[PDB]
Amino acid sequence: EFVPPPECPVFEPSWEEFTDPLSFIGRIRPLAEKTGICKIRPPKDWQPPFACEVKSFRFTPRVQRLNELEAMTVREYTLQSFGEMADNFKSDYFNMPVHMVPTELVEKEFWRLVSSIEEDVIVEYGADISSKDFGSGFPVKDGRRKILPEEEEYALSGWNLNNMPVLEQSVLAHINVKVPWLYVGMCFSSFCWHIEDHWSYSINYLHWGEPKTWYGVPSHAAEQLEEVMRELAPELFESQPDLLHQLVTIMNPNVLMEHGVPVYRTNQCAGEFVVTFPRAYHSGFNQGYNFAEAVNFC
Ligand SMILES: C=CC(=O)N1CCCN(c2cc(NCCC(=O)O)nc(-c3ccccn3)n2)CC1
Ligand SMILES: [Mn+2]
Repeated sequence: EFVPPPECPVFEPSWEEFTDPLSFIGRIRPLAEKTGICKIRPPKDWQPPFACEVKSFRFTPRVQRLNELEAMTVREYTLQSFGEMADNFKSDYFNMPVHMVPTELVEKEFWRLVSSIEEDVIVEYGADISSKDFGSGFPVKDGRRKILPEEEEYALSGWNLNNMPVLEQSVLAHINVKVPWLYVGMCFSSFCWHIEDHWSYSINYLHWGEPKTWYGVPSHAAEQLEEVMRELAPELFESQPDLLHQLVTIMNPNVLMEHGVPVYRTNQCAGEFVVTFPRAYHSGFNQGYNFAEAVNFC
């Protein structure tokens, strides 16, 4: 009986507030930093077109076994062929059309399978595809793809993830002499509990497809989550550094909540932004075939 965590804040900025992402995130910060994650719905007219080279988009997804940690004790696809596989998997698993499966049912079934010792569900995830390989999901004035006059406002938009500031201030940067990543998801494909490198911000955009479910923990409960992890994670991974342990830190949010860790959830739909604040532990899974883009900013 999985209990859905409370909903994270959702913001619907007007066209005035939507003029600058960094200004908007700083003003919603007093609330969103207390929940770890937040969702931002752009104005209804803001619809960036999909600019990925779909004709050339090929990738080999990684294999995910949902119950790999509880059990302790691949084809190359195009975007079309992966989606046909993703839709056939979900429609066969739930025995109904893909768009008719309630998001609460996929959520309850995902967490049952993760801890299931009898059912071994295996899915695939097109994870960590660089935007340099086939182009960003957003229009970019890089001269390698045709940008129409109606699309130029999106190539120059501050909410275009390619236009987010990524350079961190340091003395090393002045003594010296990032790009968004793409995620093609299917039903039950997931990412486990982790924080971004250098406790960085991260913004995620779902270009199209089925929703992506998120779980977020505010930064003021980061040490409590890490303590709960060490107490409940397998002992063979107890001594591993964070950069490696984060690869195998899948945990039911109700287990964290039972130990007093505040967890917030949300369903990121197509065309919606999710922002993760510094040192906000987050995890989640995809409701079905979708396409997401994410970048770290500061
Ligand atoms: C956390 C490890 C993890 O579960 N995986 C599998 C899932 C895909 N992938 C991801 C995904 C992700 N965010 C989800 C975005 C989305 O899927 O839309 N963040 C990272 C990451 C890794 C190191 C440092 C910072 N971030 N890696 C690779 C490792
Ligand atoms: Mn990440």
